[PDB]
Amino acid sequence: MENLIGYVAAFLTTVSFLPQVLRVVMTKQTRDISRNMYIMFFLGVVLWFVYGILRSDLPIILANVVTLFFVTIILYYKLTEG
Amino acid sequence: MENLIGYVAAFLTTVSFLPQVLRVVMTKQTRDISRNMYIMFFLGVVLWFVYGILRSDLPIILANVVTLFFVTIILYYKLTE
Ligand SMILES: CCCCCCCC/C=C/CCCCCCCC(=O)OC[C@H](O)CO
Ligand SMILES: CCCCCCCC/C=C/CCCCCCCC(=O)OC[C@H](O)CO
Ligand SMILES: CCCCCCCC/C=C/CCCCCCCC(=O)OC[C@H](O)CO
Ligand SMILES: CCCCCCCC/C=C/CCCCCCCC(=O)OC[C@H](O)CO
Repeated sequence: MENLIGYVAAFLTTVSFLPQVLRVVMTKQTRDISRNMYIMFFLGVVLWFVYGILRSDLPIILANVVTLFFVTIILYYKLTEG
Repeated sequence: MENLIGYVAAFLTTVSFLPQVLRVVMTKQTRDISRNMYIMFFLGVVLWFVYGILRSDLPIILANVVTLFFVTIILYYKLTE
């Protein structure tokens, strides 16, 4: 049950960026998105990923590796003339 | 060091929403922000909060209670456009 809530919470925050990734490319707008947010966020999951390794905490390990991918795509789009 | 990394990682992702909160209210624009994202993200941090309790994992407990506040503000603004 500990594990169930971890992987569902992990799924939730991770796949939450997908509607955001989609919105960016379909609407071609990043204007309202904060650069400072995703930048600050990008370093966080990296430190979260390391924390999870040192913690042997898998739901946060899995969550942060996939979230990094999602966040890097939104970050990329925002960084290029947005 | 685990804890050092726990609380900085916590600070980074949590305090990351503040630049977004400010941007929202100062520009008065939320068009590009995804509602499905923040709705989905909101349920997540709550579920992370319980997970953090069950883990006795303090940085993940603290991080998610503070983000919950931040995420609720961006969500309100997004919901009221
Ligand atoms: C006050 C007249 C300008 C004064 C000049 C000094 C800067 C003062 C703050 C303005 C934005 C500076 C950005 C740093 C503050 C973060 C809030 C933010 O929205 O940053 C936007 C960022 O580019 C995400 O896209
Ligand atoms: C790849 C697209 C080609 C075909 C398009 C037809 C189906 C798309 C439906 C429109 C959005 C409906 C919401 C469902 C999509 C979830 C992600 C999304 O961006 O929704 C925006 C939401 O209203 C704010 O967050
Ligand atoms: C210590 C426990 C913290 C846990 C967190 C509970 C999360 C559930 C709701 C969050 C309330 C957020 C309150 C935000 C207050 C400002 C809301 C705001 O955005 O006001 C906009 C204004 O009204 C536009 O006209
Ligand atoms: C820790 C416990 C502390 C408890 C204190 C927490 C206070 C948070 C209050 C906000 C709830 C109301 C927020 C509802 C968001 C806006 C809803 C609304 O305006 O609907 C817009 C509609 O969706 C347009 O289409």
